[PDB]
Amino acid sequence: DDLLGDLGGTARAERAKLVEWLLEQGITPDEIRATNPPLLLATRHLVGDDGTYVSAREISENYGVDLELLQRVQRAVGLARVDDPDAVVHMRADGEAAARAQRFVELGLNPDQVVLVVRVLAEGLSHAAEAMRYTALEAIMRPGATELDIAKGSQALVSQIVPLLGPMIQDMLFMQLRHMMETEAVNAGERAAGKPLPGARQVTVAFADLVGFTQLGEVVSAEELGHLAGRLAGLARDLTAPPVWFIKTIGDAVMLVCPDPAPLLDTVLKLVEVVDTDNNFPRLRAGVASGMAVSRAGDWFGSPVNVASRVTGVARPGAVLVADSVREALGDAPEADGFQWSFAGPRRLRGIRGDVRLFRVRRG
Amino acid sequence: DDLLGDLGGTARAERAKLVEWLLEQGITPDEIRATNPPLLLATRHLVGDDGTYVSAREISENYGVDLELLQRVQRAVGLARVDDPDAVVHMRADGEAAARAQRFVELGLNPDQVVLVVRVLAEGLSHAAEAMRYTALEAIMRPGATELDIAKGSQALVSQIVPLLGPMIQDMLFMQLRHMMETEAVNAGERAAGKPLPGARQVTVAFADLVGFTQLGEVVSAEELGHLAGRLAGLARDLTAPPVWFIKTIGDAVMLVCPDPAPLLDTVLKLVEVVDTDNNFPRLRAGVASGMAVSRAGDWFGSPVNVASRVTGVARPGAVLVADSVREALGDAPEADGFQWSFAGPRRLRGIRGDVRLFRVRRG
Repeated sequence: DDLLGDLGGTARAERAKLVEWLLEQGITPDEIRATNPPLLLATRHLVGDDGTYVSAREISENYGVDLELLQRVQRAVGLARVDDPDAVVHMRADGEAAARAQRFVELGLNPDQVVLVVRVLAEGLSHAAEAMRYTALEAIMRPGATELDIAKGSQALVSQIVPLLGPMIQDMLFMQLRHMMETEAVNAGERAAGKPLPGARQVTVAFADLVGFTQLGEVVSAEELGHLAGRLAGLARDLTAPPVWFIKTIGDAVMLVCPDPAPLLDTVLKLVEVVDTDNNFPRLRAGVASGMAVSRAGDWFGSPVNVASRVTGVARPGAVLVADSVREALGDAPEADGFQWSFAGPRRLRGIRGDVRLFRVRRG
Repeated sequence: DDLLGDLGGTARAERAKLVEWLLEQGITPDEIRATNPPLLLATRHLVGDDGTYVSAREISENYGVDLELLQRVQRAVGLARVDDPDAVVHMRADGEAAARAQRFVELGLNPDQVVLVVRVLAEGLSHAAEAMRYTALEAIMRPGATELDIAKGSQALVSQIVPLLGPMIQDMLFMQLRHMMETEAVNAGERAAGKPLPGARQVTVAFADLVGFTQLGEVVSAEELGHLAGRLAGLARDLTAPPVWFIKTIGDAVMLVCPDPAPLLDTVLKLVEVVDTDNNFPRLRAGVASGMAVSRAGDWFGSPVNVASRVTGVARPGAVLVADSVREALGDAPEADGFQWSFAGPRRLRGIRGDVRLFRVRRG
């Protein structure tokens, strides 16, 4: 029509049949032109978008929130930064969602702490929106498919799993909320001081990372490499069980941290030994350190972390390598231990004044 | 009573008065002993926990999910790994939450893709449960406070902001869902192939990182350092606005990635120049590279990322440093540009066969 321009052949053929199927689904000829590819414009009117887009300012008149606060959550959301209130860009449903921030401040909450939740939430949730957008497609897309084939199948699917998400995620938050766990605690020293966070806790932190990964991907493909690292991520994610925390991955490397060494110390040991079995991986090295560190919403800072990070840089393939920090964090093992300490020699790290008495560890 | 053992003085005094205030709030003498500190046992019966804990197996009889699938979401949740079904450890409300996974598989979804959402969700949500647990405390805790003072104030507060969360987060998911954005797209090549994910996209990726950070914390405290990095994190988080993505921080460093260089290229430039103003920071170096990379739920893999990472290792303080990859990703600037290219010389990276023609860039 007045729309499907530059495209040629079967590419052009299909988009036509699809496009008509959309003007039926109540999608404006602009709306299509307003997004490319336009397949899931069908499926987008299912999760909110009504076609009505609204102005930053008037989200305020309508719903009843302060403009300056609204504006700073709209930016904290992780998204479509406009500066100017009067514009009519923002889509209506994203307004009503951002207007929900006011009642929280109104109830006595720091508008800056309130913005932190609004942010951290919308980053951890965008990362889920990836796993969801894609989980849907494994179940629709087989090769050889027309644009309309996907839309139709998607369209039907989402519109069945959609009512499931609202209640599902709430339950998921409260679960994570009521179990918000063990060193979250603020004891007397931190409670008398009137500190709302916790401060530095004494912990062992460890990193395990795949050897040569960085010119592995200069040979293997991005998706190969990507998937490869992803395997190890989930490989680690299920040898770790409370009391140890799998805190994050940093692409190729994995960072785990727990209060006392044994649990962590063994979990790293087990994992590097597992990887030494499985032959898709190049083998792991791990570095371990112990000391004073503070947790700030999923990341750890402190000097254990800097020196575990540096130790793994120097670890050999196969080897779990260990700072003296953790040799003593264990201290006088109560009765038996089950580790094999094998003094590695003092090694002068980079960034560290003094040098570190390092230690190889093995199982059994 | 039969409870407040080892404690001495005003430490012991307060816990008593508190504890009594709890047996009133319908908290069992075991329940208290079952968690220490026990302040928020009050506040925990507000977000789910009824006092009834249930068995892994019978979550199945009751709610109607398969045991093996249940078990693998209970482990994917990020939490309390039991192996044995018959045990009565799991608390009831965490059952009903995990039982919600079945209807999703039942609707035609990969039980393994379903587990990925269940995981990614409960990691990004635990990270929010931190910002929430703490946001509450800024608003309660002042110094000089008794255990009962916090409980009482918390208890009242949560029980007001609790009905707000259910509806608030749903709206937050759909917002992130309906806006699930631009290179998420799978075009013809990736759609004909029948690939549910997207594959390697051509992008510029950049890292900016604070100089000397690693023996900064060998002098300054964990919480100082931690906060310091956190400042820069949010400092970056608001100079970045679509079309560029602030993907993650790795403690001290920040990683941002966008399809075309200019936006990213300038955002890094602006930020390192801002930091060069503010005097709490040591100054930034940034590294930038361009090429083929795949996004796998919030992380990027590919060789741009490996070589941007390596370039920043070699960048000087103040300097945004740049690979040839991006010199051309820009290519024939359409009309004007606004950057100052200042060839840095070829530098042999670590992990990279060949060496890279590097390039300093400045504003104006």
